Amino acid sequence: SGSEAYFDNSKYGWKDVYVYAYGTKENAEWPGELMTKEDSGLYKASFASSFKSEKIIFNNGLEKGNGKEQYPEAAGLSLKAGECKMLTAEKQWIDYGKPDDHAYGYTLTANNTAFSTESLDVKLALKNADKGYYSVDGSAKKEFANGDSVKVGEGKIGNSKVTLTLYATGADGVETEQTYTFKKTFTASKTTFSAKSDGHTTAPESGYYGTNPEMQLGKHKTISVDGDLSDWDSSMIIAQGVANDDPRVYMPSSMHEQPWDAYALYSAWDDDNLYFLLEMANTTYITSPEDNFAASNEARPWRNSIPMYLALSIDPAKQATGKAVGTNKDGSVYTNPFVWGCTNGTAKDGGTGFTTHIDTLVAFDSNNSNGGASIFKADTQDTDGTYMFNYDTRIPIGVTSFQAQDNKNGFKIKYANGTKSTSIFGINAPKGSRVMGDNLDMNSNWVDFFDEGYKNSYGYVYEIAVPLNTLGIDRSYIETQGIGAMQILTYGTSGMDTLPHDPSMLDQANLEYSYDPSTSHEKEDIDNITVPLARIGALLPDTEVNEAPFEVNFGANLNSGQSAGTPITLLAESYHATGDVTYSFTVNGETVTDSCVWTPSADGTYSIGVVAVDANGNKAESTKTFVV
Ligand SMILES: [Ca+2]
Ligand SMILES: [Ca+2]
Ligand SMILES: [Ca+2]
Ligand SMILES: [Ca+2]
Repeated sequence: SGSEAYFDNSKYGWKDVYVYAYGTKENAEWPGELMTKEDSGLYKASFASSFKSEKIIFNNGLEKGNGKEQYPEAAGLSLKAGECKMLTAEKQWIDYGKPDDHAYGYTLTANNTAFSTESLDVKLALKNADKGYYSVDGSAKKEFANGDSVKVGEGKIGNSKVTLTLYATGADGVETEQTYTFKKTFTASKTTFSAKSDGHTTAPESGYYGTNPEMQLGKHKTISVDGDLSDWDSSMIIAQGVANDDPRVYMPSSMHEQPWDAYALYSAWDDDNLYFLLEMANTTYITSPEDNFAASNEARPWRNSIPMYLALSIDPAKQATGKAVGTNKDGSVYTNPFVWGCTNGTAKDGGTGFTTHIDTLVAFDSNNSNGGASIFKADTQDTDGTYMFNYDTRIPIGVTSFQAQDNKNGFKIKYANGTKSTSIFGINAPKGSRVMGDNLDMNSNWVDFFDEGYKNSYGYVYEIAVPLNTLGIDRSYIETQGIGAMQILTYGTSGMDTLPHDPSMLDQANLEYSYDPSTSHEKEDIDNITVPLARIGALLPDTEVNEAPFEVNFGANLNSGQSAGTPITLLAESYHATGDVTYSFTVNGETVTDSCVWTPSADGTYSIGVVAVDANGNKAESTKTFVV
């Protein structure tokens, strides 16, 4: 009955260990209640079954300015009724058997840990027993004792799961098992590129992010601005983002808020229009369905009128900071820090500025009801050589009336539910656990949400046509000189998400919104774009292109440690190859079409490998250890 928390105090050295529980209930006023030092040396605390969902903070009880220590420093660690966990000397929150008197094998690495090394050394331990057994990827049971280790992932191909079951028997004779899952990740290098002349100071984000992936610069094609996506395909994506990286996810409990989650930007052009498709995701259905509003079509972006922006670079030399300029009826010049800000209903601070070069701002709104929608040009130079967006020359694209959807000067916009991508990658960690930077870490808990129940109707799409004559260009300019684009999303003023993604969208994501500390400050702060725009039509002249090399991801389908006579499938996949790839598998250097089966007869430690050669003689090799 209830739950248990254990604390390893061997490194902290606190004289008294306190535990503070908050969630379904609060055990006591901070610093909390005193944990019990056991014979194990561990400190233990127990919570009744009413404490159904809690977060745990360990501290030494002393006050600020008198030697206060605590862990974690911010949110607590998750503990639900029925669970039993321990904070290790290495500060890992790990399962520790169950809250009973049985024996259990456990790992000193947290369950479901991802890793990109060739193996993860997991230490094993026993609760209420002194001998156990383990099986890895269904291997024969093997003895183990406290301190022993298992090379999780060793010998395996990358991007694969590992299953590890620990068996234990206590003094009550109950045999128990604990099954653990780990993922070995593999990340191929991607061809990236950047040009100094655009004034960018932050590299384009990679991993799951990508700017102009595979040198996709959009495609020449007439697009039908309806709500239908049959005229687009993946090859036209110019900026790939990720799902569930919008600011709200970094708050302790902000999944009730409407998402602003940009997933992907596509572009095309003909002789009349520049075209865009924009994908937005809504993974609340999967992450937090208890939040009814957010995990519903009530969170569709056109529910209200929210500003959106396509920022373009037409003349590449011009650098517009976002500042805006205009003239009164009496001729006097005025300036604003952004084209829109505290404007009409919006009484909120915030905005997005630009270090990367832009000179044009397509300023529209999320339900296409703002009659003031405009295309601004930075056509007026400031004293510092920067350019300012001009109210006096703005091209109006707004509707005359919301019901007519009759935008001026040729601007077309249609929005709808839907999803063009067939995969929706994003981190699916428990609410409140998100950490700054985890969108750049390949060992975060990444999932394809289509494998967790995502549906096409969950997401949202916008299809947009901007007439070339409203940008001062033609098709030939796009295809020989090229331009840059970025989609910005807001929640009223400040940016929230961009494609290409910019880190200033999340540099303050965990700070508190001034009007409601449960929601993110990113709604109201000042963003500053420093990544490269996505190119359309052609590359900037001084572009340095980093070509990813031809490489291979190789390994076994079962973890090292199988039994003799077990068939072991060796697998290989290649990346960035030219034409036909020829694989050549070996065991101890002895050769054994993209895979092959190897049955070892005798025990021992083997070297498995593959050499891969493509049609231009490019070679890639991998060699790994497999033990039986
Ligand atoms: Ca269409
Ligand atoms: Ca996003
Ligand atoms: Ca920010
Ligand atoms: Ca912001």
